[PDB]
Amino acid sequence: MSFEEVVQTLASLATVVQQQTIASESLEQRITSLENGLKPVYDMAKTISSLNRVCAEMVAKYDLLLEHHHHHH
Amino acid sequence: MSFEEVVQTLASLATVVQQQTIASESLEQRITSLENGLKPVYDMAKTISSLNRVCAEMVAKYDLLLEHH
Amino acid sequence: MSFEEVVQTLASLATVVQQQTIASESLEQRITSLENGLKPVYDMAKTISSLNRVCAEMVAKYDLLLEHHHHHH
Amino acid sequence: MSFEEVVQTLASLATVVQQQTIASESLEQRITSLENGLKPVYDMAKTISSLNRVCAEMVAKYDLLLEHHHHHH
Amino acid sequence: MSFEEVVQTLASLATVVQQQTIASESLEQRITSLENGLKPVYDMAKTISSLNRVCAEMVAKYDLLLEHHHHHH
Amino acid sequence: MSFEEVVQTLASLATVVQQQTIASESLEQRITSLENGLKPVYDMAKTISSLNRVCAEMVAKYDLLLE
Repeated sequence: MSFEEVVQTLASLATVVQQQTIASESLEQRITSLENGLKPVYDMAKTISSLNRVCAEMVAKYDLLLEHHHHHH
Repeated sequence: MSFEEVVQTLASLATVVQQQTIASESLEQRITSLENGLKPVYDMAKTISSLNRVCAEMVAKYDLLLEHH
Repeated sequence: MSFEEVVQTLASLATVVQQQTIASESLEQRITSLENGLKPVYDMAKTISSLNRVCAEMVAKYDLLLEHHHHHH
Repeated sequence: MSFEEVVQTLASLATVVQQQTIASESLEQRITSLENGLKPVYDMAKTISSLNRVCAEMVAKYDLLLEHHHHHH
Repeated sequence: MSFEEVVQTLASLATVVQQQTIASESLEQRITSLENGLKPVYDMAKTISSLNRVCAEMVAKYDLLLEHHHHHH
Repeated sequence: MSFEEVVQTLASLATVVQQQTIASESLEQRITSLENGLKPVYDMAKTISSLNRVCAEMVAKYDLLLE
């Protein structure tokens, strides 16, 4: 290798390593964003329990008809 | 108040009573069909206890893994 | 078995039969109304069965999220 | 027809008419029960409104993922 | 550039590159974790759409019960 | 560091940099794939507006029929 090629190559490598850094950080931003977007979905449990209680309440309104069904079917 | 009139009234009244039997039987069958339509009510009601169970299990798991850990 | 007896009993029956026509028209109106009214009621019970299935589906899918939190946190 | 056969007839019609009154009262009880069974379902509005709130709460958990979607595609 | 300046730049470039590797391995791990976590999250979004349709169906069926009330009461 | 060691180091780093460009295109595509998965979420969210409205209309109608 000539000293010229060592210099050109080292200069071309630095321009790439520079671009990789900018690309990384940007990627890291999108990753963090997605991670953070996921977090609130862990608290779905409470809303699912509310859905269950709504379901149970809807069913309960049919108690009298269900009793009629038990006697006539 | 003629005997003739009483006989004719009885026969006419008999027809009317038969007409009422027919009409009443149709009303019965209409109510029966309405009662037959309670089936989805029964099928609906049958699903709630299983749902209450899987939800209770979810709540426990959420409690253990997220409320504390 | 007197003629006055036959006539009075026939007049009695006549009015009872007339009464029943009236009672039957009333039940017929009430049945028509129930046919109209119970149609959406029964239809809704079908939608409530769907709601219950969708709720259980939510629960099972959210369970996978819980397994992820257990497995990755 | 004879006077004998009138009492025969008149008596026989009273049994049918009597029987019809019983069948009709039995039917009236079934109608009443179905009418009473329908009533509680009128109150489903409040519960459907609760379901709507649940739906909106569930959607709201995805606000941050949805923000990410907006900025990226 | 002199020879001593080429070695300055090289040892300086190696340190960002060795850092970048460690950073990218960490980013890789975080994306892998997201790939697992977002599976049930996206899946639940589909169930929530179903839920929303079910709610709209409940409202439309119940509307007919409200129409029944309006006409018969 | 001799001239030879500077050359060997350069080629050593050139290889490491090559593998990092490759890995970054990979990590880029995985993220982009996850992001495309946000459509079902966008689709879910666009429906809530209509749903609130028809429910509000139902509630109002119910209240009117009570009054």
